[PDB]
Amino acid sequence: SMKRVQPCSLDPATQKLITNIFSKEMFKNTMALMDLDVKKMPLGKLSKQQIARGFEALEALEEALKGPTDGGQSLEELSSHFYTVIPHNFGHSQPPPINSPELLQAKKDMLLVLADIELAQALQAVSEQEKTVEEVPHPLDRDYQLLKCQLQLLDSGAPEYKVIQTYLEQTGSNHRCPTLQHIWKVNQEGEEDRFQAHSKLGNRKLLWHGTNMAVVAAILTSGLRIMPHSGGRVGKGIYFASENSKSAGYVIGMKCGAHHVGYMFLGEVALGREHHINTDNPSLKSPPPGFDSVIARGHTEPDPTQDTELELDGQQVVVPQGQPVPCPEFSSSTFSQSEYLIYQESQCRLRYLLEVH
Ligand SMILES: C[C@H](NC(=O)CCc1nc2ccccc2c(=O)[nH]1)c1ccccc1
Repeated sequence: SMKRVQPCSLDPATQKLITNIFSKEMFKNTMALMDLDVKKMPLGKLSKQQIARGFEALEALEEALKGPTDGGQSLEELSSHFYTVIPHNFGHSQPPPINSPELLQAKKDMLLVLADIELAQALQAVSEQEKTVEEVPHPLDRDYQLLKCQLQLLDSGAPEYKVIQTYLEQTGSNHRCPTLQHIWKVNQEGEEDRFQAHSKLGNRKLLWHGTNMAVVAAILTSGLRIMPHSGGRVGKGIYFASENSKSAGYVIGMKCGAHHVGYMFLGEVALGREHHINTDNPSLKSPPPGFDSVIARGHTEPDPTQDTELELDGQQVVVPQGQPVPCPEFSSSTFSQSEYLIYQESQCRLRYLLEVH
């Protein structure tokens, strides 16, 4: 017989969030923005095997880019294999050869996003328990439940609301700052325990992490992650910024009606003893011995004299509130704005999610 659909328990803002982060249109938009052939790679067809085969093909390119010339297959031939595994669309012209470190990392990053899209699809698979029960949750409750992540919408007068708003406003773009729509407190439990393990580290800061909308569901289910092919200017870690405007550059939003909707995280990061750098080092896989984080220091930093603190689970967590000011020691840094790196997933726990227009 027909199953009852129970009424949705979620507030309107949370329903919109849930709709957005599981939206098939959103996921396909994201694949189009990454030059993927959505006709050849429908969401239902995405598989862990294909994604692994994709990374294998990129691993062969990487070896060709580094270690020869030694009689291996040409970059063209190796590129062609990759494009067979992971179909791309360049207006049905031939896709281009993956013949630089930059392009190799860009393709690795594309596959990391695609892997989180596939995660979201796999998460939504209907269980046998669900086929047998005679009543089902509203689809949005079901999707929310799949995250195994508590989201609590804040209002204006929550203790931390003004602190968060100030952090956004003071360190966001001066001319056209993202407009704050909603903040949710994020409690992904089973993040709590591994995070407790760094309770000794006094130097905690609440930092920005901007992402593709297509990876928000994955992050809510599993936290911020370091994957085998993660990389960037400061190597294989989790990247954060103290300046919203830096992180905002990584937000991939979506046009909805007359607005552009984007999501940004704030994580509590146990930075411990910081190692400061002033030139790019893509080879890093941990801080130097004796250090707990690497901070690629920018020409500017939110003015430290305006820092405040929030008390999160009884630990003081620094929250910048100042506009960015120059840091003379780092005026010649290769970095305009700071990038904060950790190399263990346990050193971050998600605290807030912001919707910005
Ligand atoms: C490729 C994508 N990476 C990101 O979402 C990180 C984006 C990001 N990079 C930064 C770099 C320097 C400073 C700040 C940031 C940031 O806020 N986000 C990814 C990484 C792993 C799994 C799924 C997706």
